[PDB]
Amino acid sequence: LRNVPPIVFVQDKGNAALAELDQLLAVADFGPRD
RNA sequence: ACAUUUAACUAAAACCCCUACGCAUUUAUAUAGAGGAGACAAGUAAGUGUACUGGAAAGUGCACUUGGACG
Ligand SMILES: [Mg+2]
Repeated sequence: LRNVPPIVFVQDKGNAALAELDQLLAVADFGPRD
């Protein structure tokens, strides 16, 4: 790019949610045959 | 181009040429029209030179400059 504005690095907190939900769903108990 | 005759017992008389200039030269005066400047009035950073496209508005190509940015 000819002109790039100043770069700001911002943490993303929308990924930890899905990671932790998958972690919980991988060991959670579900209904009989459901 | 044109031109020294008369006179002279004191001494004087006579003396008279032809051509420049225009359909040239020099500027200026006015007018057919055309075009200017001034006044009034109302993301691609920025430039220089050059070139092409476009009716314009502008865009793009090549080189150059910082009179920009880069914590
Ligand atoms: Mg130079």
